[PDB]
Amino acid sequence: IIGGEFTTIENQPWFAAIYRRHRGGSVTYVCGGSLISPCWVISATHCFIDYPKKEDYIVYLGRSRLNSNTQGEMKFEVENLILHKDYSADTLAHHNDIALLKIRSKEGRCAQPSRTIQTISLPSMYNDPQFGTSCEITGFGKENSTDYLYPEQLKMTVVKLISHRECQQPHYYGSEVTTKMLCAADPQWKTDSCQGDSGGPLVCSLQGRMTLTGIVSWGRGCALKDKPGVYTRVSHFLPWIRSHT
Ligand SMILES: N=C(N)NC(=O)c1nc(Cl)c(N)nc1N
Repeated sequence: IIGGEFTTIENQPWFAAIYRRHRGGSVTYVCGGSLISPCWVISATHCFIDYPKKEDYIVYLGRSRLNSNTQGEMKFEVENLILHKDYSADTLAHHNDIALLKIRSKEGRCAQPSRTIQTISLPSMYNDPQFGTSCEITGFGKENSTDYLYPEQLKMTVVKLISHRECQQPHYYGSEVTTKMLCAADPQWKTDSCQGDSGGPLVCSLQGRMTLTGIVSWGRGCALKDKPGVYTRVSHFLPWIRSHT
């Protein structure tokens, strides 16, 4: 997250930190995710497409820091890694960038709700917030394009939803963005999601209710003028989400 502020997991209880195990014992951060139900985490397919091995992933819930433990956090293995069949990636754009991760603890149990661990509501069929609506994003992603390391503390920022028409302009993304995607950015181009924030949530207060409106998917650079963040439109994937869960 470029700009924005440091926050704690208590403020983003549905946030899931996904790591990959390596040979030797070195674990590295992969992407963000969201707890949609006690046993299910939703993320982006591009995060796992190159290494589809469920055994190599570790999902953390209730975690505020990247490389240190947080009181009340819970560790989970991945029981089932469901990637979208029609996933494809063009020059910039990622299509059908959505993934489901069925989680289970060592004891075979799912997530147990607490002050630092909660689920987020999915949207209604084709019912998104009107454009111009403010939404928040969270992640352990880069703070600047020039950084090679990720921030140690979780961050968040607020961005505004941009209409499909505006995002399809020539100077923006043109015909690369589709109706299955959502654009969002800071009107002043100061804050934005970046590398590392992928798979994380785009949360919008819809009709007095926190709703998972999008999943961080792609963008040209980070916080660049006329280059909004692009998110997977959760409302258009409800049939797919329900059929696999
Ligand atoms: N402007 C944005 N919102 N950009 C990104 O979200 C993003 N950028 C880069 Cl450079 C990347 N590797 N992954 C991303 N998800």
